[PDB]
Amino acid sequence: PVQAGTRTFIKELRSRVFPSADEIIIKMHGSQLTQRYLEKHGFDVPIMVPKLDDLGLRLPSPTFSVMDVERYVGGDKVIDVIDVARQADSKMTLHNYVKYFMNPNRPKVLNVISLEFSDTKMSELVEVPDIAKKLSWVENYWPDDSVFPKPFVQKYCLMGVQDSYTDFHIDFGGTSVWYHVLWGEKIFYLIKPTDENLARYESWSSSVTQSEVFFGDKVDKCYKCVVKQGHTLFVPTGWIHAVLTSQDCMAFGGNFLHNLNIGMQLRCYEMEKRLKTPDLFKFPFFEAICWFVAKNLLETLKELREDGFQPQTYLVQGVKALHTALKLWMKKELVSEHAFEIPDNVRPGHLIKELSKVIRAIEEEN
Ligand SMILES: O=C(O)CNC(=O)C(=O)O
Ligand code: NI
Ligand code: NI
Repeated sequence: PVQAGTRTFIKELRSRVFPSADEIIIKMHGSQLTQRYLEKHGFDVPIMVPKLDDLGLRLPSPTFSVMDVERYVGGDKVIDVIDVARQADSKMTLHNYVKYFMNPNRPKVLNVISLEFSDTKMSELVEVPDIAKKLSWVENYWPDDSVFPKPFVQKYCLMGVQDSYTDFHIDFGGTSVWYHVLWGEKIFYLIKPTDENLARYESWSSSVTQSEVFFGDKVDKCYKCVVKQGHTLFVPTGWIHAVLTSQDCMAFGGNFLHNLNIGMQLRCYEMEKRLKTPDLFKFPFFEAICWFVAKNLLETLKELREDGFQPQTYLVQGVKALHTALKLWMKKELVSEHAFEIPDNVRPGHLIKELSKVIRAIEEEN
């Protein structure tokens, strides 16, 4: 029984044979990565942007140390730290981690992956990729007057010691994510969200042997993507991945939902509920933003229909799927747990109806 995170587990991982991520990912320049481009070719595979040129991505120089983070964030903040060899969550002060990080004699491999600093002084030092901000649901549809607290999952600071490892998972709410390495190196292990892979993943996630079974072996292809310093990786909706901090590293990233793969996003959300995921508490109002998106997407469809235009295939697919989700959450036998998530400014039953006829119409007049 070789368990995840251990020294033995890392020896194998570091010497295994993985098809190169180069087989599925698209490398491009910051300027080519546009909303327009993605609406044409879609966002179905990871995108690597080697140079931060034209991304709109701004951040401290490659010399920003873990020490500078203690200053700008406040060594007092209690952050979640992972005990890699045990694959268990812990809690430390940002001050203690930095003490532990800069200490040559590291007794345990500890990793920090959830430090969201948008509500801190260091926030001013980072501007996220324009494409993320452009596609982001929170950026485009979150009201300035909701009772719900706006979700802040756009700026995370990642720090890890060599050999820290994160097992296979799907980001909360099936969010896409942008990831930039400041210094050091991270190695991603990517798995395509095919119907077969999702099934196995959920099964692997609910099996007791999960920690002793490398999920990479359970699928046809597990791609290795090395993210070196200065590079920016963009992972799309539903992608199953694991990460290995190959060397002391500091990176930045953020998650975001969008209209390109709503179906997949909803699928992942439903799965996270079936598994009871602790990460799904970062996007606690996923259902709320979904109601907001449904209202905007309805307006757009109304506009195209009343003028004789046909919506792009993906938009109809996404709305059709969003309709199914909303209708599900409204079921008498389930609404008791979804009711509070419905926005004050929306009429649930009516919105779902308008959605049904606008979709039916598109189905008929086509
Ligand atoms: O820790 C890492 O290197 C990568 N982490 C993640 O992808 C995550 O937390 O969702
Ligand atoms: Ni992740
Ligand atoms: Ni978003």
